[PDB]
Amino acid sequence: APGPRFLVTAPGIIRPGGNVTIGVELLEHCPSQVTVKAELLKTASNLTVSVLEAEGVFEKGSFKTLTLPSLPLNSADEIYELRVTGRTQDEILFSNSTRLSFETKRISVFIQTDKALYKPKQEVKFRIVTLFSDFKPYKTSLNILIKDPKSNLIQQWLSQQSDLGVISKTFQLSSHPILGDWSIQVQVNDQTYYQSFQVSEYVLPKFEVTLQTPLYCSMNSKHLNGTITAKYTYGKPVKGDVTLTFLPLSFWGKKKNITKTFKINGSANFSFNDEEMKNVMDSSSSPGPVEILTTVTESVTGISRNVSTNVFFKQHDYIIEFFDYTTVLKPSLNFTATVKVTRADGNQLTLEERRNNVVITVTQRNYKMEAVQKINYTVPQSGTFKIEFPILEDSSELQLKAYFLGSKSSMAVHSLFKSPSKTYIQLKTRDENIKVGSPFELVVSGNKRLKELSYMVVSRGQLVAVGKQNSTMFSLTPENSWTPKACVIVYYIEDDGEIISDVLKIPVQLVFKNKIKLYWSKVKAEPSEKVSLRISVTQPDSIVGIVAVDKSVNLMNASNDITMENVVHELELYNTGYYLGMFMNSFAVFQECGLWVLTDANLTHFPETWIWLDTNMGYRIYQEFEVTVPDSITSWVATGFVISEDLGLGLTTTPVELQAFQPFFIFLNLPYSVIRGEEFALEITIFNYLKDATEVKVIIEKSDKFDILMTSNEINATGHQQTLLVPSEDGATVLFPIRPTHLGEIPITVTALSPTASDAVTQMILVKAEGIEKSYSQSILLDLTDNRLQSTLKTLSFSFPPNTVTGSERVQITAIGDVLGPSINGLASLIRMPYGCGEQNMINFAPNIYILDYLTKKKQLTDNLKEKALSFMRQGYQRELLYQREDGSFSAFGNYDPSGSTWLSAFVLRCFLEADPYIDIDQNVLHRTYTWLKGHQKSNGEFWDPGRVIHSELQGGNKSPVTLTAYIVTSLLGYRKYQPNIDVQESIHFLESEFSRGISDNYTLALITYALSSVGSPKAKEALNMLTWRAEQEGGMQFWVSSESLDIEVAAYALLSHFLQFQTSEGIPIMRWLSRQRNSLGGFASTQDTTVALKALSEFAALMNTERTNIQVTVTGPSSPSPVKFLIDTHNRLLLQTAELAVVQPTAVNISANGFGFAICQLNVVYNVK
Ligand SMILES: *[C@@H]1O[C@H](CO)[C@@H](O)[C@H](O)[C@H]1NC(C)=O
Ligand SMILES: *[C@@H]1O[C@H](CO)[C@@H](O)[C@H](O)[C@H]1NC(C)=O
Ligand SMILES: *[C@@H]1O[C@H](CO)[C@@H](O)[C@H](O)[C@H]1NC(C)=O
Ligand SMILES: *[C@@H]1O[C@H](CO)[C@@H](O)[C@H](O)[C@H]1NC(C)=O
Ligand SMILES: *[C@@H]1O[C@H](CO)[C@@H](O)[C@H](O)[C@H]1NC(C)=O
Repeated sequence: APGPRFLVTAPGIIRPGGNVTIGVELLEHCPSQVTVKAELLKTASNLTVSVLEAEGVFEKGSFKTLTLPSLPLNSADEIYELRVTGRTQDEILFSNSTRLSFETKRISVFIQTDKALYKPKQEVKFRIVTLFSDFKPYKTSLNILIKDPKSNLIQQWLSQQSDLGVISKTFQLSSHPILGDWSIQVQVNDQTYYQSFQVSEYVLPKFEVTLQTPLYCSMNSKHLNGTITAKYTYGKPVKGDVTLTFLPLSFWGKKKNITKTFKINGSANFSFNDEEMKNVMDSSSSPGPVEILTTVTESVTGISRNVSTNVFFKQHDYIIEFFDYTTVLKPSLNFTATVKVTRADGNQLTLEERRNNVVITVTQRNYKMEAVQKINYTVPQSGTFKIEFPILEDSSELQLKAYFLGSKSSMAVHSLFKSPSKTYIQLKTRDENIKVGSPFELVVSGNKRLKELSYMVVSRGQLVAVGKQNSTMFSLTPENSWTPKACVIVYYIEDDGEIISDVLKIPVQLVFKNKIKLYWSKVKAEPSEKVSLRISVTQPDSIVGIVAVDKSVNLMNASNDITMENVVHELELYNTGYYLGMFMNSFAVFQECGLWVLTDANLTHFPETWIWLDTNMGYRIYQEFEVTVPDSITSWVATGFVISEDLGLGLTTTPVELQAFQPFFIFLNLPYSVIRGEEFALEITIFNYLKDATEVKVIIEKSDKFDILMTSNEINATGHQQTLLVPSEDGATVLFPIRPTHLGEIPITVTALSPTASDAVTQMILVKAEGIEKSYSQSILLDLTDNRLQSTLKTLSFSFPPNTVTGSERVQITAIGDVLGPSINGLASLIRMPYGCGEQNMINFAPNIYILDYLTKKKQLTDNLKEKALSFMRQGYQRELLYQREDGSFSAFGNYDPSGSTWLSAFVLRCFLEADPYIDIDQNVLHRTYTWLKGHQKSNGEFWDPGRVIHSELQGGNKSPVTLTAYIVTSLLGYRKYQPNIDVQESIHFLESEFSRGISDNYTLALITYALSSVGSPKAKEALNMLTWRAEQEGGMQFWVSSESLDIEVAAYALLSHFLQFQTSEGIPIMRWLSRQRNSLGGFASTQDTTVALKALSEFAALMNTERTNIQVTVTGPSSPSPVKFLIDTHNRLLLQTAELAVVQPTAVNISANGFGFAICQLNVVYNVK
């Protein structure tokens, strides 16, 4: 019979480890039994590999799910197709297949470091937590890699085993590391997960400035008030001078500013009148934010501290906002929204304002006819109130306006979905907070009588629930799989085949069925007191990790710890954006969160860590741990997590606070580092919390490592002690001029004695040497790739200057197995379909082929990217063949242009010379290009370009004829593969004469050096010698100066010249520069330089492409009385192994490598000069 028969829905995505569940519904016109088969196909390269299959039989009137088996996590980005085929017992019913979008996120990985800021020579304690999508533990093998900001692999662990998902590890930082954002990269299966943590020095300011202003402001206010509070670290007020600069941020107009200079004693209040910010609307006209900067300078020290803030300006007396409104119009269905009105200064609204009515105007327009209605509305003390009104069925666009005492606001809805029957259904919820496991209600409202609704719940791009509801009222119980956001899609059919549906996107609060509770023995405890921390876990055989850290981590509001916010962020990262299709309303409401439907029904400050506990409980649901409160006096905060096999993950509901406090103590705001021989100020704050002011004697213990200048009251020891009076419930500061006289970690001990109580604190101070820092670096390549030799000895030496600061010398030696190449994904991003004109084609083509060559010579290929790039440059070769002329010339538009370009001809000639090993290139084309390029040869060997390059970045590359000649010969050098008879000796002599004349520009010199080095001219060695004399080497960083990018091209050509002359060891600093010109932006800027840089790197890889490495590097000599041994193999080839050597003048070492392959050894010397 005619009418609806079936409706099957599926999610549009595919996720490894995600269960592809499809929903099936058969309503009236189906047969008794229908067998639905779901198939997953991996069609790639015309290989329709059917991977996963499922089948299920369903009855009439049954709304059910068919679940495919989970895809394994080892899968990668492949073209995946889902086929659904519903059949009867004797005939087909439907069969269709579609594409599925691939999501790379399959599992959750948390990196939990104890803090986000680390000093040098501190211990980074971290935890790796691997979890399934459903938060069960995930046992797997993984690699951990800790790298410095310069991306040197400084530490690694390989093939670590996750015991119930938790891997607790430590990493000891060096004494003098590279300050910046260190990275922890965890490799699981084939995916990488990152976590950045910063390393820096304290550098404390002695006073801090806080600028209290209202965030929002209006012109009508007479007094725009604000406060500046400059306060010391110990609470004493600061006397000084403040300069206040008020500047509008209207950058279109002038940058005129208001300057106010006056004095401050701790705190000072300022007020602005209306005549000062008039110019803000005279410079430009709605008012935007304005920047207020305060510069506070102390009168006695002159230390200037600058603090900036932004203040928004509002054009109205009050500000009005709307929320809880549907973005799509639903006619004939009461519209509801919520309005909040608040004051311009941000203060609470007055009772007087509550008496005034808000005028709300609604305009429903059929965009023929329109209806404008007004409604009086009230406002509560909080200001939040709901507004409700019906929508006329003919409304096509709604405009809402709110007015209140001159304060205006407005909004509009233009989106509309067309129902031929004019039937709509609104889905709503009353629960403002939805949790997992707690049932929540749901409302459906409709202008017509409703049938038995069918509801389906989707989350994480997976259809997680289905069912049928007979009422217009129903409650649902969310589960863990529903989080973080859930689409509830309700629908029902009509007799004419119309399908009427509605969505509701609800956030779901997550609560774990596994629970952890921490209890302190005492809420308040004295320092150095034994305190028992009790942990309670719901289920035994659980692994727990507890972190107890200072409260300044919460003050930072940015940390690496496993908090509820981090889990929510991971869950929102699990989510994906919706996909656009064929735009029809009944399909669009389904596509709102990516559901693909088939049916017939459509016809017609520095923190410190205390506890890093990690315990694998065996049989106990609770345990106790006796710990010691540190001497630091603070409010420790403890949190933790539990992982169990059955329940999964559980988190502490709240942190637990232990206030380590005593009523009388000592504080030192010591600096991170001081310079020896300098008289620095030591401030000691004696804090007293007794009920009486106390006379306290502060004693500084004498030591040989440092001295105290001013004598003390006693004569037995000079500068030994002072005495002061500390007020009750207050801190008193005392000063001491201390001159260090020793390097390294000096102890400083301070003892406060009073009749009531006493205390003593000992601390470390890192005293460094004075002078100006200097660094020297020398690299050497030990090349045991050749099997003829098996040992290689080198000598690295350096002599310190006579004026070196004694004790400031540090000698490091590092060994590495390979240089740092670009990341594979970063280069893969540059692969693209070459389109546009000939120049755009070449721009989008050349990086692809050069990256392919570099990857081939590095042996890190992936088949899918290989075939993608092969198809891409095959199409690019065809497109360039379309742009090839009859004479072999090439141009952007081919024959449309009047004359081809010899420079572009040489570029494309080099391109096919590079492409010849990868595809078949017609040799007649190559000979045509060769003849056309030879036709431009003059008697003296110089060349000339008749063409013109449209693109400026290619046209702008040193248009002088010398570079043109160098480019054509450096393109023609590769024609020796097919035949070596290339007569360019006259051109080589011309270039030699030009070099003899002396060349000023760096890039011309680089191309010259490459040209004469390729042909083995005798002058090429000398040219390279005066090229590297022009190089600028400072601290193992070699590059070249620019005339005004060009630097990369000169560097790459110099590196290629170095390789061609077998001076491989000298190119290492240039290579490091090439390695440091990619980490800043991923790949390489532009496209002209990427080709030469990747060519140089590929040539380097090819020169020592041995796949096996077993090198042992022994460092001996006067600086190394013990032989320092490094082992380099295929596992730790990238590991920047390091060692420290003793100080001896001259500093010289033998480095003897034995084995097979190649290694790079670098000696670094850091010292200080006077
Ligand atoms: C997928 O389904 C299989 C069997 O139907 C089940 O064992 C597995 O737990 C499911 N996957 C998830 C993530 O729930
Ligand atoms: C699915 O395939 C069937 C069978 O060819 C066809 O009738 C139907 O129009 C297709 N639907 C879509 C959305 O491609
Ligand atoms: C507010 O409603 C009152 C009656 O409750 C009426 O006097 C007043 O005119 C309304 N305000 C406006 C602006 O129409
Ligand atoms: C719709 O809104 C109007 C105005 O607030 C109210 O009078 C009416 O009772 C509401 N009724 C429905 C159907 O929600
Ligand atoms: C290195 O080895 C050579 C081998 O003869 C030896 O003479 C020399 O003293 C060693 N040390 C240095 C610094 O060259």
